[PDB]
Amino acid sequence: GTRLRQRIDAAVAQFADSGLRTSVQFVGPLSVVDSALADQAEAVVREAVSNAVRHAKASTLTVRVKVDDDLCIEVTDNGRGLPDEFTGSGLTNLRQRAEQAGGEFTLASGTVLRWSAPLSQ
Ligand SMILES: [Zn+2]
Ligand SMILES: [Zn+2]
Repeated sequence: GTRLRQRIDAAVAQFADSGLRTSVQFVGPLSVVDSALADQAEAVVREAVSNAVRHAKASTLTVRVKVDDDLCIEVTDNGRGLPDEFTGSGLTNLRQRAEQAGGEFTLASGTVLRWSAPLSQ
């Protein structure tokens, strides 16, 4: 197997700033995701979490990985006041991986990062 769930947990544990509260949620049959897509999911979470910094107030960073019609990752950051957060080279990385996977990516503003890709049929 891909150990996708364990790898998402490890990515959050390694890269989440200790000043941020985190929540990690999984929904759906993670075991159906193939190796290439699991690698993308891990890299997306690593990149998104490593770019999250401390805000003036206490903040929460939520990571949701869902397998439904597709694979979709939603990283929500309720922190405010940092318009340059998430706008670095990591954004190029996330967009590049979405194109690599034939999927899509959205940055919306707290701030929500959504990365999705189709599952192979
Ligand atoms: Zn933040
Ligand atoms: Zn989905």
